Amino acid sequence: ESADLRALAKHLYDSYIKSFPLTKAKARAILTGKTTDKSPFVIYDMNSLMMGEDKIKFKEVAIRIFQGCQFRSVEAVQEITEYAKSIPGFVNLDLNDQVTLLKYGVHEIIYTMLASLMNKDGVLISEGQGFMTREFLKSLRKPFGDFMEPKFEFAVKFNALELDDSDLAIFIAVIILSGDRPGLLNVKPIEDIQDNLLQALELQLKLNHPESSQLFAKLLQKMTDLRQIVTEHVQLLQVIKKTETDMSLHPLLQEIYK
Ligand SMILES: CN(CCOc1ccc(C[C@@H]2SC(=O)NC2=O)cc1)c1ccccn1
Ligand SMILES: CCCCCCCC/C=C/CCCCCCCC(=O)O
Repeated sequence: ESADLRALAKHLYDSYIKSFPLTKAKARAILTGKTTDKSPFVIYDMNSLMMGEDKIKFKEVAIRIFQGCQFRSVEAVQEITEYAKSIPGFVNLDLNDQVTLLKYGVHEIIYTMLASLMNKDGVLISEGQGFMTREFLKSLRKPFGDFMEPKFEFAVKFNALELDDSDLAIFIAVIILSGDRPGLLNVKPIEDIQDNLLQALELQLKLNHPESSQLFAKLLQKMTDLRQIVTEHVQLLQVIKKTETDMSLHPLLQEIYK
């Protein structure tokens, strides 16, 4: 019954709000000019970068920026982990599979929600207090200058779908519930959950976006864009492990990366 699916949608939305302090609706109001939120400080060069610390509370610069993304992904992983536990049935699955769904789901989710913080020209940072331009990121030196560009490219295409947070909450849950992750022990109870999430997503997109033809199909097709984003990024991490042997990846992050 649709009623059961609407209640699942409400539930997931509610946990989403509770686990992610910076929603897309807040990101959007910061990026456009609404009076509900306050304007960010903009970092577009190395000198405004240094003024960013005397205003916002935040070793060559490209490295230090990179340590900033590191720290933020660790935080996102913590938030995603908190959100996963709220998805009905997730905590009743085998503990090894729970680790496995998170291990592979977490980055596809990060890049999905990172799109919420992006327009074609840059990305919100520091809980929306800052805005780091796309071009300042693309001008970083040799290995670092091109770690964000693919994420911007995805976000521009993904943001065209015009999903709002109640859409994303269900979509994020579908991602984490992927029974095709390598090494899963009991694929079948995972798929039963994902099939219920997919029904909830489908209904949600139909009621929330009644005029957007086949949005459901186009949203799932976006799942291959995420997969390729993850693969390019880990090959880029393997370059930096060797060219800066003096730099430390956060242990939560290197465990996710196998
Ligand atoms: C560009 N931003 C926003 C965060 O944007 C992100 C970019 C990449 C990732 C994936 C990380 S990157 C890494 O080192 N390993 C991962 O899993 C996660 C977030 C900055 C920049 C400076 C300070 C704070 N925020
Ligand atoms: C969901 C995608 C994960 C990345 C969100 C983007 C965060 C930008 C950089 C943040 C610096 C990390 C310190 C805490 C600030 C949270 C930032 C934010 O959510 O805007």
